[PDB]
Amino acid sequence: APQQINDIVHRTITPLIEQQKIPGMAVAVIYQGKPYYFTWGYADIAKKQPVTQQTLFELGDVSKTFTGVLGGDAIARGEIKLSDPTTKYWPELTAKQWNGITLLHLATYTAGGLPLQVPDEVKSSSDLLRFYQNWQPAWAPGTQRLYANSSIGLFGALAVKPSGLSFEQAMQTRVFQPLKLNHTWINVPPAEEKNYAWGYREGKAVHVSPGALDAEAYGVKSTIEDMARWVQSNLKPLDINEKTLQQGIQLAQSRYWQTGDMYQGLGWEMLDWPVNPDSIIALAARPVKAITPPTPAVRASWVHKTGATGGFGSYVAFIPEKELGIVMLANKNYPNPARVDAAWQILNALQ
Repeated sequence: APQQINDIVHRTITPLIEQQKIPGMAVAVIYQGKPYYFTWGYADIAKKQPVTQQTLFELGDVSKTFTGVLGGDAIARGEIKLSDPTTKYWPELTAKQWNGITLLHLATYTAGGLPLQVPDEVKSSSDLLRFYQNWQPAWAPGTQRLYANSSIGLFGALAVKPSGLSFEQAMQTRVFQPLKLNHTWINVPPAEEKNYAWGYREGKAVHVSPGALDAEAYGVKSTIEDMARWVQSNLKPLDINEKTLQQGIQLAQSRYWQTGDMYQGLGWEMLDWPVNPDSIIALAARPVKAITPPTPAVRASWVHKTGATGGFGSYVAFIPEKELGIVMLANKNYPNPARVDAAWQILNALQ
């Protein structure tokens, strides 16, 4: 890579790895549209397997960007509308609190306080219906944002119903395959296990466990090369040939709600660029202001998403107007501020 990129990346990431005791890390910088890769350490400490450009990391919450784009593609296909009531796609959801809750509210965490986590005891389709029927909102819809897997997770499940495909099949056929993300998985096949890094939590090797709506909210695994391709696709959607997918990417970067200096998209979150770091813990309820109608994707934006699983920490950020982006994948869930600080240091140096 150009020495400037080599230097800012190494001078920023080496210290990060040391301070946070990260076992293994991969980084991709997209500069002027081209990807540059960097890897350090171990994918599997016990078996002494190094992190490579083919290593699979759990993306955690970054998976929501794929869910938001798949939803956008379904909107573009005319299969669903964000203005539709949740009950149009799940008629069995008869409890009264659901009146007025639309797919937009599920997708943007504004339904009225759906919880962060779907309880472990909820597994079957019947258990899930019971959970949502029993949930009591704290607030009216479209008034406060509370980040939640049970919210965008339900959005993903309902968004694919008209397609007649399972969520995984829809994601594979409509998003992964068209974009050539051939080493991106919701379920890691046996043939690919050799490349699946272990996550580390309190020194123990761990992988994410199965859970309801996991694929939709936090279950994608990918390589640094495929993630760089995902960032390229989101930086320049017009280069995408599939019409509804190009549109869906654009819809996911639209600004639907504002809380402070941040705007909520479908999966993606955005701030106006230029932006400094301090503007960029268990439950944070914030009032939201509707952007009526949503602002189409703004090129001069810091678009990003952080993600974690018990043993992994991920971060993705890009600035469309500058054709610049970064992906940071690690097999330890370390503090979010440290991720954002490093990403900003690298991208700010590059322009």
